[PDB]
Amino acid sequence: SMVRGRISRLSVRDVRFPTSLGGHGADAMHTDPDYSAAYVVIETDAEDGIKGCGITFTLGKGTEVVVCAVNALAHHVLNKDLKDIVGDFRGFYRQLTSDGQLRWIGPEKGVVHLATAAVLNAVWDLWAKQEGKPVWKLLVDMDPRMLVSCIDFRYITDVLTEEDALEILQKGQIGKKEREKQMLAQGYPAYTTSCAWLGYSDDTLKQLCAQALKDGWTRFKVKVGADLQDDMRRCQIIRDMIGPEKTLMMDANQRWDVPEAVEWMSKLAKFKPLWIEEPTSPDDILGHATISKALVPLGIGIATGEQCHNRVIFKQLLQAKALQFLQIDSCRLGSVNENLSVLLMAKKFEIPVCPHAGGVGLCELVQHLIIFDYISVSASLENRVCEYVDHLHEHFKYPVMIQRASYMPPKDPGYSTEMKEESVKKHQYPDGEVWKKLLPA
Amino acid sequence: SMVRGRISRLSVRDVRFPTSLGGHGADAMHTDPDYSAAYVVIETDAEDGIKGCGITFTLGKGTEVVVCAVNALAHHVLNKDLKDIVGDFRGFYRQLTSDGQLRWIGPEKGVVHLATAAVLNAVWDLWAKQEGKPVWKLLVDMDPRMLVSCIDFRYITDVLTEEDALEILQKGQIGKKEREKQMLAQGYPAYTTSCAWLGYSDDTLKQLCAQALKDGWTRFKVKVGADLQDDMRRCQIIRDMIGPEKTLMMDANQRWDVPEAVEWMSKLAKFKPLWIEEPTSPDDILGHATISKALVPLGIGIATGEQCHNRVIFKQLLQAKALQFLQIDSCRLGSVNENLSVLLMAKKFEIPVCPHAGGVGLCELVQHLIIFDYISVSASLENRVCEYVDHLHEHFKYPVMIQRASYMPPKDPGYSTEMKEESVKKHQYPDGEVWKKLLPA
Ligand SMILES: [Mg+2]
Ligand SMILES: [Mg+2]
Ligand SMILES: [Mg+2]
Ligand SMILES: [Mg+2]
Repeated sequence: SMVRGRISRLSVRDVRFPTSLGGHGADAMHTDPDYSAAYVVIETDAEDGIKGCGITFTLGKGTEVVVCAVNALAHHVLNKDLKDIVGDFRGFYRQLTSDGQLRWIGPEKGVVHLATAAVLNAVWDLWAKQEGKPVWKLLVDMDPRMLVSCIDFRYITDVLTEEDALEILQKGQIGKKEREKQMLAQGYPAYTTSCAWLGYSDDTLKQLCAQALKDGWTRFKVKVGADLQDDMRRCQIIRDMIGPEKTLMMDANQRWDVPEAVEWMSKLAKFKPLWIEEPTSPDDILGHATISKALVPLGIGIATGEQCHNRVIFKQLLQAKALQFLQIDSCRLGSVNENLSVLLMAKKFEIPVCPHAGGVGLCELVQHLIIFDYISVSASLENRVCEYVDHLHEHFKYPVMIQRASYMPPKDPGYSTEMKEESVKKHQYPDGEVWKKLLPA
Repeated sequence: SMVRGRISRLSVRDVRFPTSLGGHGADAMHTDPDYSAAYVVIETDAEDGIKGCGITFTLGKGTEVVVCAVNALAHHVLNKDLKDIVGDFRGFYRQLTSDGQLRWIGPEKGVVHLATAAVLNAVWDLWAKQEGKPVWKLLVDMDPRMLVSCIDFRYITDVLTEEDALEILQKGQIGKKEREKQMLAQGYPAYTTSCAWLGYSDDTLKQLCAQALKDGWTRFKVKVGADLQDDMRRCQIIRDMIGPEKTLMMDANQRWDVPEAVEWMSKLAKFKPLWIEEPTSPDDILGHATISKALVPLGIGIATGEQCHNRVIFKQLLQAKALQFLQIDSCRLGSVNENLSVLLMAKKFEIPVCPHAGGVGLCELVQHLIIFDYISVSASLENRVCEYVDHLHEHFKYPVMIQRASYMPPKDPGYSTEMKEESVKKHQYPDGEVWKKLLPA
């Protein structure tokens, strides 16, 4: 190991992009988001210029609450040797997520968990950079006992023990060189959400579809759930542009009650969607299973997970057979540590993982987790695909590289969390240039 | 209606009590809590001197994060006519809990929901005071159609429609005068948690038991789950002091994994506990059902709910038959509005409600909800009891009145949320007298 240094400084800033003024990103539930992030930077006393950068994604308002919670957690990482953190990553994870007082404001959900993901993302970035490897490669090269030492198994040993996790990782060693070669040569298959958004005229939507088809996209998501006639109008346009052999996914962003989701989907089934994403509340495990049993006979699978708050919810979704596609999120769960536990549970249950992405930097982070999944955990692309959105990559130092609608594996050390300091400063809320122009004093 | 005024001001303060230095309040999970609250005060332009006071309870660190989230929600209540809020309480509830951007930092869980409960508590206090009635009486006297108009049924219409809620409330009209007379004459039955805490010597625990027995207590809770031998030592002392005919409840505060909870409880079953509270994660619905099926044959019921984040979790706990006793919390759920939806679901499923209380002012608030439950919803005391803890009532203007281990119904207008301004100022964190002495600058 090349790990060194004591964590000496932490900064956290409220960064907001005015995407609600751009006209893209509206869904049936979040009709006016301003893609934002709590951006964390940690420094060591190593004098090597290597910094750990971390993010968590928000929709604008509430980013200041996340920043507050990052400040509440900061004393746990400050003045700690990085060797001591990475040497007992499970222990450090438990101190952040089960703090005897702070856990009351979660536990492991909402603001406090988003803040925990931002801090832990900065530590994974720092560790991967000191090791001179992208996070996906750090994970791929990790000894299975070392990897399981980073994971907290509390509340999931009833479906996945440490021993079960080791067995999946040992099996994942077989053909790992061939799978890493495959990833470097062709990338991780993606779908586009760039034609999905609510509010587009017919002409606008036809233009976005034509451009995506021309650019090589063959898998498409569409937002639904506010207005059935509008959903039929937009699904008709997309399905006519893309043809019957191309993949169409629908996303209701939690709009419906359980019987309502079945009824609405019975009317949209003519568009032959591969899946219906978030048909109801992200907490309703039994609800997702009820909708899944009703719709799998129509040939429609259920997808959920982007707002699923922790591994206990994912465990029950797998236990209840509530979903056909499990959608991890790099910044909703407890960073790499908790995402690893969910990848391992999904393989244990033989359920495909289709990551959520988009927002501010979710593509940049989550691509590492799913490349690692392919090489070392599931060893398959069957029924698996990574979301992609064409937003805000110009603000990242290491933006995602898409080739033939595929994620090319990041080459640089780190978790691709690092933002351009000029971008951070212009978009800092409330005093950055952009917000002084949009909300003048 | 006597409702008037435009909400003109809102204040929120971080109030913390140093209960970790007192030696009481430790459990197996939260070993050093400082009972605290985000204290909200709203004023109107009515010039009647009536203010709405609200709280949400925390364990100390993280109260400043809740205060931040109250500030994020404040613009929704400021400059609003109280008539417009109480006239469409469902609509106002949806704007606070499904704000198109703020809901991303929950939704309806963690910090953002605790903050929502604090704001909504201040509005219920204000409304009940302008009507010159304690909240329990405001609810009892409310027309059933008016009461259901205060409740958001999203994600629960599959188990409880508006029509189903109306049917339960219409039935609850029968014998309501007789039940209100019963409440005023004898109060709501309570149990004490004052002998429950971890860290007590044998002598100390025997002294607390003897004093509680002398004071008339006959129902006792005990904390368990950190150390089996310590649990056997303390359960033996309590069971020997109180005898076999008195009620003993155990509370593991989420310590265990599912198989571990069954094994640990098989060893404590000799103490004949009525229930085991929070045996595992407050999110694990399927887990609570697994433990319930294993333990109900030993004569031990499962209780949970104090950290259950919203009505969707309670709905699934009822659907899965995961619990024998449902524990509502006045400040974890979305204030009176969401607690009403959970009381109505528990009656629909014929499951007894045993409120959680203690902390800072939870006794003062939750007593209104359970008195209302008895008079207008469940119409029974069978298998039902309210928690009581002897902490911090001297800091409330309207402290709970206990007579013969029973909650005597509050007589004064409001939700009993109002704190003594001298108490708030001395305990304000970080600049109140107490915190300047404990954490000098
Ligand atoms: Mg989605
Ligand atoms: Mg894969
Ligand atoms: Mg409890
Ligand atoms: Mg009752």
